[PDB]
Amino acid sequence: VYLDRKLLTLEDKELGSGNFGTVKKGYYQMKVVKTVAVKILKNEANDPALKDELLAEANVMQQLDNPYIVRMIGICEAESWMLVMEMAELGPLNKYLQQNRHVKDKNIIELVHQVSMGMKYLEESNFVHRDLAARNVLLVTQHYAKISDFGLSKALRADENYYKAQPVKWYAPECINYYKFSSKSDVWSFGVLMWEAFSYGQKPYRGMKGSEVTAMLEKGERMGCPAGCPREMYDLMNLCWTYDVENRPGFAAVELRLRNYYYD
Ligand SMILES: NC(=O)c1cnc(N[C@@H]2CCCC[C@@H]2N)nc1Nc1cccc(-n2nccn2)c1
Repeated sequence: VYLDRKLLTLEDKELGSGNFGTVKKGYYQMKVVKTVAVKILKNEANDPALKDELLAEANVMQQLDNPYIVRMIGICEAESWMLVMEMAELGPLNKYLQQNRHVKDKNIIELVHQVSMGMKYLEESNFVHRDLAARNVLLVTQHYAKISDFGLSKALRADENYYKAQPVKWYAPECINYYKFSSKSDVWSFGVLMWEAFSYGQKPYRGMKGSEVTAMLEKGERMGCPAGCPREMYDLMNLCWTYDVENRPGFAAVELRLRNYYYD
């Protein structure tokens, strides 16, 4: 659970930042060092929401064990609170495609299929991600994607099929209208993730407010087919963007459709 700060090296130059604080690269001496990515809570982890958001992520990651989900090494309590994870060496999918416009359609299918296998496992484990987007898919290699950023993720109780709540562009209508998050709402987000990936990390619904996205979706309109996107992958996006939750496919159906297409 708890790691020795003296066994952790952090590089000065951040990989990036969020509201939570910074992401730093380093290594942890567990033998052989392990390259790590570290979320460091800003301001000595003063904010109890941040600490819960780290713990939440930490607690979710701890419970999850799957090749397409980022693994946690532990928590280090030093200059700040640090969530220490296995390093996804090539970084977030949206950034990598933005800077590598040459990646082939076939390579993108392989990666989004890997995401669908991680999500299928999440759905089987009755977890809802609630932040599934290209920025929260991390590349280990050019051909190995993992899902990360479980800060908003919820372990569903056995007596429930959705989380009722107290990134709208990635949210299904029932999330916006009824505050209901299910594996089916994650399928909708996976639709937007696919559009992002075939759009080489472009933002969805460019220049639109959330309320305008809601209005467009209510009129039955959908984002157009990305340049070079195979028709079968745009068909699957549109299937993920099924308005009616009951008729939207789950990740079992999504993973099977991506598997069959990819391996043929
Ligand atoms: N390797 C991990 O285990 C890891 C887990 N989670 C995250 N989460 C971050 C939060 C901030 C947005 C981006 C992402 N969703 N990043 C990770 N690594 C990583 C590796 C290279 C670059 C970056 N990077 N580039 C810009 C910012 N961060 C991150």
